[PDB]
Amino acid sequence: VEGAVKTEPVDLFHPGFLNSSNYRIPALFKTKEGTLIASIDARRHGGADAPNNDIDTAVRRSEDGGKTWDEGQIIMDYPDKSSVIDTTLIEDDETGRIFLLVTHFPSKYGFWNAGLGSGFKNIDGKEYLCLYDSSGKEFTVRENVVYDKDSNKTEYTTNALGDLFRNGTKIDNINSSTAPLKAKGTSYINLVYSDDDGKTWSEPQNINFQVKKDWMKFLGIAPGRGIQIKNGEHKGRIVVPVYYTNEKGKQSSAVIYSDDSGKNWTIGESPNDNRKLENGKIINSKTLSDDAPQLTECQVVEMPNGQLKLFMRNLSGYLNIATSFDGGATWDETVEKDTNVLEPYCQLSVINYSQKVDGKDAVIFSNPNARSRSNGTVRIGLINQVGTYENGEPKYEFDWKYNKLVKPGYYAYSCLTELSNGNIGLLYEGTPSEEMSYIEMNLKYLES
Ligand SMILES: CC(=O)N[C@H]1[C@H]([C@H](O)[C@H](O)COC(C)=O)O[C@@](O)(C(=O)O)C[C@@H]1O
Ligand code: NA
Ligand code: NA
Repeated sequence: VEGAVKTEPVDLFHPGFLNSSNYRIPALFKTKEGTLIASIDARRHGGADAPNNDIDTAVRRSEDGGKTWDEGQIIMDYPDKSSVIDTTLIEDDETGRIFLLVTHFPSKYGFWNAGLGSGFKNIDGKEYLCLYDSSGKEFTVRENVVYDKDSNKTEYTTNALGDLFRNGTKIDNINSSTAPLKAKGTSYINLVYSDDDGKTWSEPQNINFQVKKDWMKFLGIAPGRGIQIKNGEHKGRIVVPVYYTNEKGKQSSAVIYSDDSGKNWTIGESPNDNRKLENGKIINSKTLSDDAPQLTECQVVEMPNGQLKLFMRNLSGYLNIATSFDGGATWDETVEKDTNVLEPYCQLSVINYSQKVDGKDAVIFSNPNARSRSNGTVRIGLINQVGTYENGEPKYEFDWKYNKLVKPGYYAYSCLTELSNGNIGLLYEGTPSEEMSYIEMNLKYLES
């Protein structure tokens, strides 16, 4: 229709960009200053997930609303097939700090062979990263100084990137397949930040000790973006979606969150904790032993009164949605299935929209509208209150009033952002692992 805007797709990442053969897992965020930040997995040896790869994090910035992009940069690189995989972007608007979080594996590990727990150990009241030598002997890193199992200082020290130094000389890296001392083989949540709108980034912070429990096997970023809560008693809280597996390997969604500008983090309950399944059964993410109720990758959006809605990848064939009245710490016992929104077991994206649509508050949603990874569709969901819960909190439902096909053919992971002009930017997996595509869409297009 006249006035509609749907730009010709541009390959924001692609074979050869930054000398990476492959790319996957898009993330896209407009900062408060108005810059677009796009992060991606730079997969160096094919499209495969960890451990069968060597994956780095890359970033591109646009300062003119997505029309042109900078030459990019690798911001996280571990050696020897130690991977960083699945990034997520959020900003603290009060301090102007941008956060990027990612899952990290030592060489040879990934979601299915991850060992149990955080890989940290408590000594006299402080968590310390554990290291292991060839014979199984366990060490701790105390302010980057390696102590043996008798709290004897050794000759070894580390840095944030895991380099291992013997008397101040680098010999290896605790994440490699060859280091004399290796970190525990498991998932780690890593955090970097930018104070200059994304131009430069800090070294990775290993926050596993605050968010990974003893009984979790894998705990990883649910890729895409986070939020900072805008209304109510938890305003200012930074919410980052995650998901984890238990001993039996079953997956459950959650968010980690910080109320002190990213300094400390906690993990909330999963919507699977005390979940009431359809016919009344009560399960828990800790004990979950069946595949059916699994909740995995997810993204979160805020309702007008500050209530949280977690959109979750799952195994029912349809979108699943959890609700939290307490800023992400727990969820209502009922997980809703929207049979208006197919979910073929793939990552999805959902963001708040800043302006009313047809007089209603709205969200924007992206995913493959099929039983396969195809038929990529952006939707406008209008929020309606439909009564209240027993506890008197409002009950919110979505009306998927506008549904627009934007990518025929292959469509997998995606990430949305609202643009300074009020339009919608989208970075999506239009190929399985090569070209990653960026387009801009106005609501006139989406409503057509
Ligand atoms: C492997 C990983 O850390 N992330 C990958 C994730 C994951 O393997 C999938 O969610 C299943 O997780 C679990 C714990 O069973 O899913 C993808 O493999 C996919 O596109 O299906 C891409 C993504 O990078
Ligand atoms: Na690397
Ligand atoms: Na560390």
